[PDB]
Amino acid sequence: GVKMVEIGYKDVVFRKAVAKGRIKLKPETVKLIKEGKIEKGNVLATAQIAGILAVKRTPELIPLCHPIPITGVDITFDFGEDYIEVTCEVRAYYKTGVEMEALTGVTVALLAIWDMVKAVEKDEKGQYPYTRIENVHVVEKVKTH
Amino acid sequence: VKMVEIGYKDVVFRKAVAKGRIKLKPETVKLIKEGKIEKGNVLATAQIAGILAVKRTPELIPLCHPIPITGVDITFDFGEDYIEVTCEVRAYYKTGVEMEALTGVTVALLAIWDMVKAVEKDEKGQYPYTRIENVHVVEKVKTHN
Amino acid sequence: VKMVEIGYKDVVFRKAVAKGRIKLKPETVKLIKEGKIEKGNVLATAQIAGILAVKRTPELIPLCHPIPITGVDITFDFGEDYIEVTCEVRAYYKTGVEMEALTGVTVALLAIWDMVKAVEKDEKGQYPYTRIENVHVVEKVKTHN
Amino acid sequence: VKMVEIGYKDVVFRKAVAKGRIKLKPETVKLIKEGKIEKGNVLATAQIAGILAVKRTPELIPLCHPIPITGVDITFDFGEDYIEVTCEVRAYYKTGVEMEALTGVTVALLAIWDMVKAVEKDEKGQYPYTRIENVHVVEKVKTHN
Amino acid sequence: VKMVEIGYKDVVFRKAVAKGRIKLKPETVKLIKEGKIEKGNVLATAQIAGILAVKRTPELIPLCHPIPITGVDITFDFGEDYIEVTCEVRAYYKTGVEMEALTGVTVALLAIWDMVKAVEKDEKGQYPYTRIENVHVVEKVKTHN
Amino acid sequence: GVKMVEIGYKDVVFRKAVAKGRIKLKPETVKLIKEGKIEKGNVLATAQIAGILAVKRTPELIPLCHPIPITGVDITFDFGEDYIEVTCEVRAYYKTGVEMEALTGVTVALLAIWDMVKAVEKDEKGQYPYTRIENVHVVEKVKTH
Repeated sequence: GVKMVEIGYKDVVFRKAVAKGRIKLKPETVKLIKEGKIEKGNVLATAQIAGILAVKRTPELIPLCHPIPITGVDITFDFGEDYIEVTCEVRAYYKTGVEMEALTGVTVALLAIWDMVKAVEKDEKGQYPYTRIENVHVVEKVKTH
Repeated sequence: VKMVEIGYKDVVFRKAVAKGRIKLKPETVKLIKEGKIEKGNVLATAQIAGILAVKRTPELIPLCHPIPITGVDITFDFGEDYIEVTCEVRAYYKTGVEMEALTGVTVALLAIWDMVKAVEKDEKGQYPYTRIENVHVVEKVKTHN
Repeated sequence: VKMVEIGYKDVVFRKAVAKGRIKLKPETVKLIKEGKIEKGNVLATAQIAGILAVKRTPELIPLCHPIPITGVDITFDFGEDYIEVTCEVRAYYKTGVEMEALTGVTVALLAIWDMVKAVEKDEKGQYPYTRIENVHVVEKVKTHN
Repeated sequence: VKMVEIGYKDVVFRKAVAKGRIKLKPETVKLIKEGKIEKGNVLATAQIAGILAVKRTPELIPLCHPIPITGVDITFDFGEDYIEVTCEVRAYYKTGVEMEALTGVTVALLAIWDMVKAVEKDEKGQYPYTRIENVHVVEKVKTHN
Repeated sequence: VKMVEIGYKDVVFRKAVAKGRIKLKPETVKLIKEGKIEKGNVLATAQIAGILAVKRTPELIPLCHPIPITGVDITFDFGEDYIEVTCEVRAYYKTGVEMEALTGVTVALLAIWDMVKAVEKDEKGQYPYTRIENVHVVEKVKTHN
Repeated sequence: GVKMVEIGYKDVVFRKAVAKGRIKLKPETVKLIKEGKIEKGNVLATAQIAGILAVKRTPELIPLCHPIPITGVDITFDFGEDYIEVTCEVRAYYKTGVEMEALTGVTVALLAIWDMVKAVEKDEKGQYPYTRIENVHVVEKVKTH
C-alpha cells in the first residue's frame, strides 16, 4: 500500500529548490552544441522548454506529489570539456516544497539534450558508451515564512 | 528544430535497456527492503511511475515520436547504499526506444526519491547524501526476424 | 508489476462493449430528457468525456498499452429512475479493448453525475439517491485470424 | 454548458468520501489477499491509479475546476466475492471534492479489474462474474466558515 | 527562456475575454444551427473542447503558469458564413488570463472545424474556403475590490 | 449527441497536411524577435517546440480526433513587416489524415509567440490592439497510396 501526505493544515510560505545534474558527452558534441551546429535543432532552448514544462507535470509523473501553484522556474546551463550541467530553480508560495519539481525539471532537460544529440553521440555500433546522466542532486531547499 | 521523418523506415522489433542508480542512506535501503517506509510501497510505486513515464515520453521530450509500446519491464537491484533500476522497453516500430527506456528509468528513480524524502533529508531539511547517477543506455537492439 | 509483452501477437479486429447505470431521482431523469439541466447538455458532455477517456485509458490504468483506437460509440437508455450508458470501443490490434470500454462508460457516468449534482443533492448537500451501478463488460470480441 | 464561477466563494475545508465495489470470483479475491496475482501488486497499483486519477479529475470531467488537493487516501475492505474501495479526498477550497473522490474510487476499481482480468475471464474470454457496483458518495463535508 | 516569477505579486480578480471566428460555407452554418451535422453536436463539443483547453493552457504554452481558474464561459454568434466564438476566463490570482482565454477560443474553433470537416471539404478533399481568423483579446481586466 | 468516425477498415496510406497561420505584431516587435532581443526568451524555438508538442496532443484536445502514429512534423517561419507566418507540416502513414494535427500545431505555435512577446505587444493600457492571429488555414491535404 501507499499513503500520500496531507498538507492542507500547513502554512503557506515561500519555497525555493535548486537542483543540478549533468550529461556526459563527447567533447566534439559539446563543441557542436556550444556553436549551435546540431542539425536536429537548438539543443539548449529545447532542453529549457522541456524542463520548464516537466516541472509543471511533476504531479502527473510522481504518484504522491501534490498540485502546486508554481510561481517561477529558471533553467540554466554550464559547459564542461565533456559535459553540460543543467541547473533548475523552482519557486512557489505554498504548503509543500519544490525539490521534486526541481529534480524533474533538471532530469527532463537532460533527457531532452540526450534526444537532441543522439545522432552525434552514438558509436559506429549505434550504442551509447560515452553518454550518461549523472550527479543529479538537490543543491538547496529553502522554506521561509 | 523539427520532428525527424521516420515514416519511410521498416517496422522492426526494437528493444532498449537503460539503467540508473539512486544513492541512499544504508538505513533507507533497509527500510525499503523491509517495507517500513511510511509513505508506502516504494518499489511498486517506482515501477508504476516508470511504466506510465515510458508511455508519456513523447509528451515530455519534444522531438520524440508517438510509439506503439508493446512491453515494459522495470526491475531493481539493491546495493548497500543504493538501488539500481533497470528499465527495458520494447516495440515493433520505425524508431528505436532508448529515450523511452531512459525516461522510464529516470522517473522510477525520482519516484523512489519522492517516496523516501522524509528519511533521506537531514535535520536542515536538505539532501546532502541523496543523488541519482550513472543513468545510461545498457543496450539498444533491433531485429527483423 | 510489468506491462505484459504483446508485440509478438497478431493484429486482429477487437471490439468491447461495456454498460453501466447511474441511479437518479426520476425528477432529474426528467429534466435531462427535456434538456432543462441549467449546467448544460448532459448527454453530449457525457459522450465527449467518455470518448476522451477511452483515449486516456493508457495513462489512467498503469499496465494498459497504447492502442490505435479506430472507433468509439457511447449511447444512452433512459429508465424511470436511472440512465444506462453503453460504450463500444473498436480497434485492430494485439490486445483487446475491454478496459478502454469500461473506462469510457465510467467516465461518461461520472460526467452525468457532475452535470446534475446540483439537482441530485439533498437538503444536507449529500447524495443519498445517486449511485453508479452494474458497470460490466457486455461483450468482448477478438478475431482469431 | 459553462464552468460555473466559484471565484467569489470562501476558501473552506472540504472533504468527500466515496465507496465502490468490484465483484470477483472468491478465488480471485483469494489470490489478491495472498499476493499471488502474477501481474503484480493489485492493491498498490489501485491506490496509485486512484490517487493519480484524483489529480486528473479536472481534465477528465469537463466542467470540474482545477483544485489544490491537499490529501488523498484510498483503502480496501475484502469480502467473500468482492473488494470494496474507499477514496477520501481533502482540500481547502471554493468547491467541494465529491467528483474527485468518485473519480479516484472508480479508477482504483478499474485498475483492480485490469490487474486480475486474466483470472476473472471465463473460457470464452468474457467477464460474467466481474462488475463494479454501488459507487456512491459516502459523505461530503463542507465547512461553513 | 524562463518562467517569469510572479509569486511576489498581489492576488487580484482577473478576467480576460478573447474572440475568434471560423469562416464556413453558409450551408454549413445552417446545418449546425439545425443540428444536422452527422458528426454530432457542434456547439456543445466546441464548448467542452474550449473549457478543457483553458485548463490545459500551462501544458501547451511553455512559459504559462498553472492558474486556479475559477470560471470559463464559451459563447457563439452566428454570421451568414461564419461562427464567432467568445471565451471569457476568470481567476483570482497573480497573473492575468489572456493566454488562457485565447487558448480556449482557439481550440473551440478547431473543434468546430473538426466536427464539420466532412461538409467543408471540396471534391478534392481540400479546404479552399475554411479558415480561422481575427483571433484577438477583446479585453483584459484586473480588480482589487 | 456526438458520433466519432470509424476508421479501422480504411487503408494505411501516406498522409501529409500543411497548415499556415499568422500573428499580427508591432513592427518593432517583429524586429526584436528577428534579432533575438526578446528578454523572455528564444521566441521562434519556443514556438516550434510548442507546436510540435501540440501536434502530438491533438487527440487529447479535439474530442473526436483519433490517436495517430505521426512520423514527422516541420514548423517553419516567414517574416513580414508587421507579422510572422507559421507553417506546420505533419506527416503519417495511416487511416485518417493529418490536417487537424497541422492546424493544431500552427495555432499553438502562434499562441506561443503571443505569450513570448506579450510584454512588448501590449499598449500603455495593458490591452492588445495590435496583436491578432489570422488566416489560419489548410494549404494542402495529401492522401496517397
